[PDB]
Amino acid sequence: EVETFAFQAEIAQLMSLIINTFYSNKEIFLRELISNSSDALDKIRYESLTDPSKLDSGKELHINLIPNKQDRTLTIVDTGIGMTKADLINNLGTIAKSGTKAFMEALQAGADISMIGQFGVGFYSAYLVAEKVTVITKHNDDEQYAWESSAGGSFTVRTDTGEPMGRGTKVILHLKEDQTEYLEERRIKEIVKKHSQFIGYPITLFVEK
Ligand SMILES: COc1ccc(Cl)cc1NC(N)=S
Repeated sequence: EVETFAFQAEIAQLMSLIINTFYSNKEIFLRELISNSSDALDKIRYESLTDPSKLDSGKELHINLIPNKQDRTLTIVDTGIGMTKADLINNLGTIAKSGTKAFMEALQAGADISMIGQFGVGFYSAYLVAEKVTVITKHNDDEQYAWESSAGGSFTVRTDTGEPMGRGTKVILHLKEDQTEYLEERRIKEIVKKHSQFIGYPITLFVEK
């Protein structure tokens, strides 16, 4: 059972800008997604200090980067706090509305796309390199969900029947045809070393068979 939702007009406008603006420094998408993963891991770690049972869904706190050339996907997996259905539909969109407004004002003032993360909407930098983004997520207080959007103003949410994740978030980037450099081990290593060297969780770059 698949539910389809309209983005708020402001978020749709942000995604069109990210997809249509000429901007060569696309590699920042990975810094933004790793930063999001790190924040989600910080959140479950802090919550576990006062409620250790919050880690019953998994004690390991880590980030995995998984390229797949056959499917042309780059997957960023974290075992962070995860997202509820309400997060996916309502709460994140509310935060993203004000962040988008601010980011658009800054861009017109002369900022560039690489400061997107300062405005809380760095997730959408995924559309610099992905034609479709799928997000599988599991929060301790909710079911496992799959969120998906190819932009165009709408996204879907369904209950996920895939492999149970325990807790956390999987961002699956279905890469644009001309962005397959981000499936290359040496390219991902280069980007992580440049932008994410001090993230406080182990980042494992999987290699391909
Ligand atoms: C996975 O969904 C999101 C991820 C990041 C942000 Cl900032 C917002 C959303 N959601 C919306 N409904 S706009």
